[PDB]
Amino acid sequence: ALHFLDINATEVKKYPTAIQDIIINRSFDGMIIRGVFPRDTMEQVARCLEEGNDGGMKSILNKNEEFGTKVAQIYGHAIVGQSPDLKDYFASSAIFRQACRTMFQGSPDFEEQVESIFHSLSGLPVEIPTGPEGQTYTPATIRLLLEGREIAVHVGNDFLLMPAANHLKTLLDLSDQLSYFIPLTVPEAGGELVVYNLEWNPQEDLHKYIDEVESKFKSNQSQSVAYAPGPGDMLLFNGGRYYHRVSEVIGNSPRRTIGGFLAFSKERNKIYYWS
Ligand SMILES: O=C(O)CCC(=O)C(=O)O
Ligand SMILES: [Cl-]
Ligand SMILES: [Zn+2]
Repeated sequence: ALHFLDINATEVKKYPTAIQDIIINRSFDGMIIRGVFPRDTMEQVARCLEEGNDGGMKSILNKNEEFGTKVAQIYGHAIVGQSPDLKDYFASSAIFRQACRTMFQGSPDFEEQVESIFHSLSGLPVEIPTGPEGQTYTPATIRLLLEGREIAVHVGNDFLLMPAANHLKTLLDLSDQLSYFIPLTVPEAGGELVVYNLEWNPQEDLHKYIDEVESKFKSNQSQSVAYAPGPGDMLLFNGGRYYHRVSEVIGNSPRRTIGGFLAFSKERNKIYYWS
């Protein structure tokens, strides 16, 4: 039942209602957009991180050691699992934007490239949502997935019913939250995005959430598709509706991705993207 599209970033303007078709029409569920960022740009950013000349990106690195092998280490705080006050979230968001802008060196700039992609797929203006006191949300976060580590099965729409999304929920339309990511570094094997035909149910603590989803996902039978995008390719899929995960990274070479989420504004006149 799951349908994805394999298109190049040079033909995004040929699909002007893509985001509309996934969220509202539900005619197709995912999109793999090849060559959004060049391979050299992805190599240079990855090299900036591992060497430490990252514009202070390492200062907002969350090892997530309190969890198991079923989560990624993350550069900046992701909205998921944050406390409802968002004080730490908003401070890391500002550090992220600056450090990310520095690493990309406008070759192309991460924020404007991605925004021009979401705008090409909608025809609507693309913005990073603002907090209650005018603070910026982070446009994305960098997920570092080491050997033996994976991103455990979850569904995206569950996140907008959590206390951290209390303010953001009021800015968005009552519809499916899309999920996006672009690999910086890809592993030798593993680190695949496995998407299941299984759907989110409204009436059905991150440590508790991981254990709850896994126990319910255990019983249910579903169809699966696997995607391993290359460095610079965008994977824009209905992560809000469909249960998905990232398989165990095989080999010494780690998996590094820059991504987040996107959903329509209350009046469907704007696109909001964050992490
Ligand atoms: O690989 C990533 O960056 C996160 C994958 C994922 O679970 C998502 O995009 O929703
Ligand atoms: Cl998600
Ligand atoms: Zn996800």
